[PDB]
Amino acid sequence: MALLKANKDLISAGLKEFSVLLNQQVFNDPLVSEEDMVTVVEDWMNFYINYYRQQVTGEPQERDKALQELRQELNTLANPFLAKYRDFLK
Repeated sequence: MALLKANKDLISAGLKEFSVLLNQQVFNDPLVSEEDMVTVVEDWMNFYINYYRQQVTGEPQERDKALQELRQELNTLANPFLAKYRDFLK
């Protein structure tokens, strides 16, 4: 797996941020619909990616390769979240 120390070190920070942030969720009094929640997950990652991209380092392709993977992490991170909500409520 092609993952530099500094490159992977950046994604690791965001990876844990999503896990911890998700832990805050209680799932009991969610007023927001499942549809409106979808757009939130997308915008949520867009905000994080914009921050990290503003603090990268390496090479043109390296930074692009490291940031490109950030999507995979957040992409799947949604799998458990969506499965939980969909399983808990409609």
